Amino acid sequence: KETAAAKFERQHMDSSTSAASSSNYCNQMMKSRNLTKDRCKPVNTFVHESLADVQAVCSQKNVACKNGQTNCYQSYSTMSITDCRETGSSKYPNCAYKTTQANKHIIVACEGNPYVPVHFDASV
Repeated sequence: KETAAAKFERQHMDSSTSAASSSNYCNQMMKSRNLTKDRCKPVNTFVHESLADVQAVCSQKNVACKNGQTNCYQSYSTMSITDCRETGSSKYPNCAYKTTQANKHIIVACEGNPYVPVHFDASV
């Protein structure tokens, strides 16, 4: 298929940009990352930092995941992110998203060898 680390990268990494510049950022990215393919994914966060900086979070502050697992880590510093959330009017296959650019800590679930991010838990 796709490995768990490769899938995290495709759904959440966007280092080519420093921040979302238009309210159209989410509609374009959700589409080009093939996240509106079978349905409209309701919520998705893009991180605008290098892959190495995001991978480094697996060695930062260990916190519990929203599901109760303890393989979640919170970044010591804030990072540039973009939250994409489907609007109330969105309907497959005409997906519409609201873009919210912000700077905040990210929380990720890590695993394997090497121990890398495999799930985006929350931003705070």
